[PDB]
Amino acid sequence: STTFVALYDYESRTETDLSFKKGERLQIVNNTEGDWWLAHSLSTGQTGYIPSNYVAPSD
Repeated sequence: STTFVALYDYESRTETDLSFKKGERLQIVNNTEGDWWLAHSLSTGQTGYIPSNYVAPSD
């Protein structure tokens, strides 16, 4: 998948991570490895790393 949906809320704690709400839909073009994936929110237009285990496919 390249589009995902958040299963839980996440509040950012640093400079590089993205805040999002449950049900928020995210574009994630590179999601092969790592605990953190670069995500672009299709709602807010905000972009940042998100925890790989907080999302499910949505495309």
